[PDB]
Amino acid sequence: PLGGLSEAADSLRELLRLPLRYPRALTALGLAVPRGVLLAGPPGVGKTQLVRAVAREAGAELLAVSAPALQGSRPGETEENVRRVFQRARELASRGPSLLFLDEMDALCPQRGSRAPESRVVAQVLTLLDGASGDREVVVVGATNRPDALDPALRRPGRFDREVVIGTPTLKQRKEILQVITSKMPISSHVDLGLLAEMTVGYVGADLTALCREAAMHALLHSEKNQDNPVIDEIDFLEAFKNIQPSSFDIKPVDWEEIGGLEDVKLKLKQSIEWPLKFPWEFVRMGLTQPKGVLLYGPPGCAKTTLVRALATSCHCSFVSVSGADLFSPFVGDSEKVLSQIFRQARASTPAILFLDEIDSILGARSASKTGCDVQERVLSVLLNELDGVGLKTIEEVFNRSVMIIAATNRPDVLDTALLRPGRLDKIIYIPPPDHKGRLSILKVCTKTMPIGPDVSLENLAAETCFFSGADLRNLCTEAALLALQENGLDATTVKQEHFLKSLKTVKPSLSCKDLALYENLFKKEG
Amino acid sequence: PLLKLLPLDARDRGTQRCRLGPAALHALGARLGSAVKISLPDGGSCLCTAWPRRDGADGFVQLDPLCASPGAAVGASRSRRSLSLNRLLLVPCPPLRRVAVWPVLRERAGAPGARNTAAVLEAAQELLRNRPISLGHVVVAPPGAPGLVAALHIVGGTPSPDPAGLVTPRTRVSLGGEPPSEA
Repeated sequence: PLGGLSEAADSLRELLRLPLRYPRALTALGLAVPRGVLLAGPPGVGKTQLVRAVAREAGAELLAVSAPALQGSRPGETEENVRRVFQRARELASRGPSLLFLDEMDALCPQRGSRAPESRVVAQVLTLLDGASGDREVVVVGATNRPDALDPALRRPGRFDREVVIGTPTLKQRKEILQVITSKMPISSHVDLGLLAEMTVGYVGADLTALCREAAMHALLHSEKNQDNPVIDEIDFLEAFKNIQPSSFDIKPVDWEEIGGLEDVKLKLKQSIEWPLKFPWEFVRMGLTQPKGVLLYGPPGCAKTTLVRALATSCHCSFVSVSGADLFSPFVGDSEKVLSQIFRQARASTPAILFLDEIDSILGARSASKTGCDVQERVLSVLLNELDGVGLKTIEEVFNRSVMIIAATNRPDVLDTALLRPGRLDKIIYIPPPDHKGRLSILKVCTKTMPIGPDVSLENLAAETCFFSGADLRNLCTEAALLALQENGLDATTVKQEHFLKSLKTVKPSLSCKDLALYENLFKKEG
Repeated sequence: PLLKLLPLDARDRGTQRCRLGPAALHALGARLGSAVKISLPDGGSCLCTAWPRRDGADGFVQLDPLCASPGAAVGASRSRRSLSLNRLLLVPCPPLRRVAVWPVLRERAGAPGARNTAAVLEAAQELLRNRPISLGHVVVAPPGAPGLVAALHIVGGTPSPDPAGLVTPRTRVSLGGEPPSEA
């Protein structure tokens, strides 16, 4: 059946019933819609089975011809085979409910800059589709892995523009697909499928299929007598985990109780970000402003991402974050398209919240290396271009869904001033390291589940934890709990007061109290 | 008894007939060119024309599945399985006044539409000459056959051709055109 894919399945079934379910309206209003889609993603148990499922969801000829199964040796037989299959498609358009499909067109579609015959292939397939423009009830589903793997001159407007990626393997989808797979093969009755699922980050569905496959393989090769009713034990699944690697590739929920200190910044973020969403009509009856961009900064090491996620939690709004590791792929020209796609999903779930983490990593030095920083400034340009795209309308019923972008970092100069300019971002808030009281509160809240006892008094550590960080205190109490455990051994529930001090004199913090002043002064001069 | 099932050399492979040794021919006593309903051991009966073995041999049965059972065609080749004589039957053949068919067409890819029915009707009337067919059966066309037709799924039979029936040169062939029970 369908495994962890029904979301994109439903979305695409909508986008395709739109032309298919009502053909007697376009020319009725001169409204030729897009005709041709691109399913990009790791194929196998998903994409093609999905297109099957959806053509069924409507009723359509599953003409599932794998495109690389029609290659020709001499120029002329190839394009005529294309004529053949597209003629099948057209005489199908003479029929009722239907759909044309193919897969792995990438082999049949290199990119531009290549030799001559690719020109012939692409021009003649463009011919066939531009002829089918007049057909009745058929379209083309180019099924490939990565959209870039295709010819650009075929993704034009009025051409293969509706481009959708297969799903990304989320945990819920992981469990769904494991269940779907095992629905036809006997696995033991003691499987926490979600366990292996979370063990399989990056592993797409088909990878999981393969995992279970080789698992059962060594199950058979390991079971001896009852080789007919395999109780495929999860130990062999671990065995499989070993003998496998995944491909290339903040759902974690949080709460405000998990954080304390710097209540001013919390109240601020509550004021100028979430409250527009929770009181939009109130805002506009006030009509004060919608600050579209917000920037945050302090000393690096206060786990600011946690506060960002807490904000993302207290609103229920669709939240998406963007990191340099999520960004720094080995493809040049990919960062721009990535951030574009992210903002595209933003405007897709138009009430969205987007967040750029460590923009220093997202955008490095401006001109430190004065010759090899071209694509970074190109990302800068495309970013600036997409930024002022958030300019909405409806000045002084109140429907206006914008995406208030927030970012945060600690290296101010490394950024570009035009971003900070009040044309794009006009709110920059300071995240100073906690005071004595903030350290007290952070200790209390990070300790509220640690092994504690009778001799605890956090105020003394507070007096001694000046010029620390939150992560500093957290690592401190963790290693101290380690000491407490190993001292009295495993079987122990007691507590201490001093091994914390010892860990203190082991772990030395950002004691300077000067670099914070540097960042603060620089930011304050930067806005 | 029990009979082996050799493959089929080219000459026969063209036409419909099925060869057989004079032993079994004496058994069921059919003169020649008769009909023999054959039930494949893989589900789906078949119908063929009788013709004696070339060399008075014994116990072997080469056959060709022209008048097949739907989809069960290829199940006739590529085997070494036996075939018990009881799996064959002599079937009476009436002259079958009028018939009615639903044809596929050959993929003359490049010109479909309105299909000049005189053409397809002539070709079908050709491919059905003097053959015995039994209702509920495909009739493939031989390779490199002329014309356009490539299938004659058999539906309408006037004197109820349930066992089988012989289409004669003076039999109406109504190109009815009702694809039956497509599932």
